[PDB]
Amino acid sequence: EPADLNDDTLRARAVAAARGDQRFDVLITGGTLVDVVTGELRPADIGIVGALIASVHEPASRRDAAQVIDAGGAYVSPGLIDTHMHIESSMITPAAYAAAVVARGVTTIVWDPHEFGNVHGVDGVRWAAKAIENLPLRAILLAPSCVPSAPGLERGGADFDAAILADLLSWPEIGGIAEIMNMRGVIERDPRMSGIVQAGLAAEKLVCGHARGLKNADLNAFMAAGVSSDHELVSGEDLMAKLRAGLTIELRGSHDHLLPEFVAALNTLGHLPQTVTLCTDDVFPDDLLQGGGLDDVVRRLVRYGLKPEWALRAATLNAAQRLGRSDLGLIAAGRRADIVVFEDLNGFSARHVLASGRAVAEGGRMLVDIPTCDTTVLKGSMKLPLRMANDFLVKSQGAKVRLATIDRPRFTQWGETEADVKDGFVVPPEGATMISVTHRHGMAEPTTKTGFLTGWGRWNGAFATTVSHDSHNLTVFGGNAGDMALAANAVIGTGGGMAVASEGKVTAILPLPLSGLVSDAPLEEVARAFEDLREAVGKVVEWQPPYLVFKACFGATLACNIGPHQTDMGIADVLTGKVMESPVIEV
Amino acid sequence: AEPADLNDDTLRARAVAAARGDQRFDVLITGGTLVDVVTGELRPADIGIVGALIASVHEPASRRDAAQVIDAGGAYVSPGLIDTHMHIESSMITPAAYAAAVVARGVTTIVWDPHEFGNVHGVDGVRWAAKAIENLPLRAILLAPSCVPSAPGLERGGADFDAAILADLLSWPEIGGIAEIMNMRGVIERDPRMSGIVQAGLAAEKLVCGHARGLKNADLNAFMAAGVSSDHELVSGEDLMAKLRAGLTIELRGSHDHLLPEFVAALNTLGHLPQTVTLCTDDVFPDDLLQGGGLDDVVRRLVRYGLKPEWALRAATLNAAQRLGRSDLGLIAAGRRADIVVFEDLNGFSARHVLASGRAVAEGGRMLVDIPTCDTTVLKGSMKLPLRMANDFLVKSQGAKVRLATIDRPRFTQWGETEADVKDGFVVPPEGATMISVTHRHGMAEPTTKTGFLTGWGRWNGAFATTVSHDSHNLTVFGGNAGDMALAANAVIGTGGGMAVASEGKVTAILPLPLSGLVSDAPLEEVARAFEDLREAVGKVVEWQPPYLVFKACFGATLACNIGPHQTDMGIADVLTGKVMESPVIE
Ligand SMILES: [Mn+2]
Ligand SMILES: [Mn+2]
Ligand SMILES: [Mn+2]
Ligand SMILES: [Mn+2]
Ligand SMILES: [Mn+2]
Ligand SMILES: [Mn+2]
Repeated sequence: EPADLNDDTLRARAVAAARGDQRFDVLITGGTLVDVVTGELRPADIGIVGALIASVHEPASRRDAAQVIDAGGAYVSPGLIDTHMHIESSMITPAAYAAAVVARGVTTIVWDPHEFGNVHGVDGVRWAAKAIENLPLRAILLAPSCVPSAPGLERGGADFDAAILADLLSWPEIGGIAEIMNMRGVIERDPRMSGIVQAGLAAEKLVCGHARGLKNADLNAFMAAGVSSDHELVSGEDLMAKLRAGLTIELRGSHDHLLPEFVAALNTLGHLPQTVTLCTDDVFPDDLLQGGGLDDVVRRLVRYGLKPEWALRAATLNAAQRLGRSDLGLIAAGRRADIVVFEDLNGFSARHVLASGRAVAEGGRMLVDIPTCDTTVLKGSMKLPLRMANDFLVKSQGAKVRLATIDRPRFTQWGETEADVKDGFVVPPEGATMISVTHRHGMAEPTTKTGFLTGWGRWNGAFATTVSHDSHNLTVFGGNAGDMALAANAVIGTGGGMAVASEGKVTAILPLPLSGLVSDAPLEEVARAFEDLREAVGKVVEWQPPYLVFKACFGATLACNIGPHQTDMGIADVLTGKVMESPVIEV
Repeated sequence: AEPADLNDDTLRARAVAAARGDQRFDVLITGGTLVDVVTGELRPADIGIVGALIASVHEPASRRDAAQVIDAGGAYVSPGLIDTHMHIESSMITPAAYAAAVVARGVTTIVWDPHEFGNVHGVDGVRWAAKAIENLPLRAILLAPSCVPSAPGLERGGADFDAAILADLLSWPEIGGIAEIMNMRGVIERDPRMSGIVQAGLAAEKLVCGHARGLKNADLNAFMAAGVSSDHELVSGEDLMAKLRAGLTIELRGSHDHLLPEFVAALNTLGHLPQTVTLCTDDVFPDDLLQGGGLDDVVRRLVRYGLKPEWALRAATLNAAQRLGRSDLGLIAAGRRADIVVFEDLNGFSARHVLASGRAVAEGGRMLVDIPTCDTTVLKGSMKLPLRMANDFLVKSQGAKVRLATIDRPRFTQWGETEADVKDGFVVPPEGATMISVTHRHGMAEPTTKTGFLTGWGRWNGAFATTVSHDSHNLTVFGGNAGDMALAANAVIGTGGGMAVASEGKVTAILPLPLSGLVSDAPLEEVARAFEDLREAVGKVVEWQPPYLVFKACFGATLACNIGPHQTDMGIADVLTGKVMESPVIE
């Protein structure tokens, strides 16, 4: 690709059909074309020969095709393109991800496999490549750039230097470097991050960014280095600033409450900037099943008042432009027939989906087989023995200690509190929730490291997860050691996943036997298990939106973020490079 | 070597350090209102530049930090202009002199199809083009001439390009794709030669640029199914709308002043600037270049006719950079190339400053740097034929009376027939008829002057000889008498090529074009001034009737690929039948 489009026999045939001398393979008839260049909705029929669109012409003027697809009463769009996403967050395999989003009209994704990368390293990125190769969904890979996210502060399953990055950039499956979240290293010209960027520039592929909270001087410096896109948009003003700065915007639907501000900001401008694309970022399996993938970013934007023509152009032509793929994103003679027929421009229900000229879905149902990929290398990734309640408690000598605390959910700061000591162990003080992290990849000693969170409500029980961005070590939150050991051991035994315990019983398990990140069960089952897990965790603790929510359970160990975080090494501070081994300050 | 030149480690470290505030900029542009071509806003900003890079776009007056400060106070800051389809040869001057004119007006990149030198000298001509642009402050991306000669077997130029030659040209790093394919029919009909040429463009993965004059509907679909992806030949506002709907890159040209109203209306009515619209000059005479002059004048005229400055500049910068796959161009943003023009306002587009790759190249309409010239040797000596005589211009026949074929009407050529007396040994030019005599002048054939009889060209009390005659450029002479035709013809032969007027036994004006017969090595001032006088002298010989019976018609009468009869160096050509009439005498 796109040399498959350029075959002489296929071109002669596409041209002869366009001419009216040969029939199409496929005619899409009676539809209204979403013309993503002019923004018009206009009747046209579509003539397709093999993987090419051969003609865009007057309704009902041709009737000669091997196959006719009825778009009467409906709308014809280029298939949708997601510019930034992670299959792993949906908790299923790439084949199951494909069956879900292709039936919804998604024909191209840009997949940063950094979760698999942190677990299995380069073999992770290889599995991802293998797994996409014969899907009806095109998947362009990005090379994970920050593994682990904070070198020297945490240990995942892998470590990627400038050389590993250059080697991944050499792969034809890899379309650039995946979101660079070590912003300081780029801006301050740290050797490792700078070597990675330089590799990205030397390969002449995309260098994708994570620019959360970057403003003014810092952003100019992030872009001067070569970082050229961002999805970490925190507000309508942030969007405008980032547009003005000249970044390609990867507009995500994963923070839904921000979509109305994005819409108001763009409507105030009066035109959709050609640098705006859409992406899903990280979609949970229940939201994937019920809402959708990239199609739901289109649907939600429109729901919030963005013209369906702007939503679609962002999801098609602008994204193809970003990707340098002038075969994609546009229903035009000479382009690839990745096409979706939508019942209307509010529900975006896909009546038909073609990928490279072949009908692959109808009415929400796959019409073709999706090849699976052997998952063996992903199994057996929990490499630690079962935990003891005492794994969760902190040893100390005296009878009263000063304790460092990790203060506030999400916007973390150093705290301090007091605690009694009994039986050689510290006594979980009032207002504190334990966070315990254990290296589970076998690259380090499996020693449970426990910290004391503050501002996380009162936990009556525990939650264990093997999804824990980005090191994905075994991570347990709890109100008492006993329930933390039940939850931990349940996910160890299933080979990874999530579990809730309360009052000496395990109340919910979601098995994620692949890498501790995903499951091979069908989406419907993973979705339902996830809702039940959310139900069960809800009985353990009262959420206080926003910030003190369930999702915060997967981000507490993300060591590259500002402020203290508990990791599998201790409490980490990226600003100093200091890992605190024990939380006991004194006594 | 671009854009790897931007990617050097020590340059990027310095750009990053400067953006951060730890090191100074090499250049600051201060006080200006930035034209943000992404957002469509005119918004105050200052610009910081390191080496070839824009290192920073920041709050006005926040940095004073620079090796040189360039003042934009009271003015507008824009990306340098990009011209997506043009021919230096039309302006009758060298690429160095063209560079001097347009650089000083803020045009920093041109896309040049050198098919005039190509038809005259073949590959050596394309080769001389690449050499001459090498170290100009003007970037020029070359396109490979696609149609040489324009209509094989109907005319003879100085060269013949098949698919193998195209494939060779396409491997040059200087070549950005295939130049305007004007043999539309050979593409639509899958002619073997045209098809191999296109297939060679698809195989190189470079641009395939079109000429799609009068193509509609099925024929337009076929031309694009072949892979042709841009056009500049827009015949109306509705043709503009239909080519935009069809998904072509538009090369919106100013070479046809009278359509601009239609184009502006169709775009204003649409209500946004589609991102596929770019601007081009196509063919600019030296007087228009000098008074006008280049891609700046296309912005300037569109604005004056009612296009928003913001759209005109977007088309001139970002949209072209996207078409060209050059994400270092077309936008003032940190991490892109510092090609920048500062405009006094958005009505005059007067260029206060111009920078190229971070270097101030022009100020106040004057060049600040040396423009290197190129050895013109290969272009000399291109008139390969003996002097003409009266008799070269008369048609030898046998009877007393004769049925004569005529070429009726200028521009919209159509077959005619008239009666003519034969005085002595030659046809006597019938009343209302003007001679067109064309002689092969490249030495690929005998220099036999081939004579036809035009109708609808006024009455000629004299002759005009030209060695510029699209696209084969043979010696082309128009006139009412043979002695005046001889003299005009021999004048331009004697100078090595050019244009001359003769009337009543006297040459009234001569413009030498000793370089290929197409251009001169004299300053633009002189060429422009000679060209005006030449126009004045020809006005004395025949009375024009706009449009159509105009002086420019004299340079398009032999273009054989156009529908309708045309005198060529071989006889009367007709691309509809594939036939050459060697004598105008039917009977
Ligand atoms: Mn991110
Ligand atoms: Mn992400
Ligand atoms: Mn992650
Ligand atoms: Mn043309
Ligand atoms: Mn042209
Ligand atoms: Mn020409």
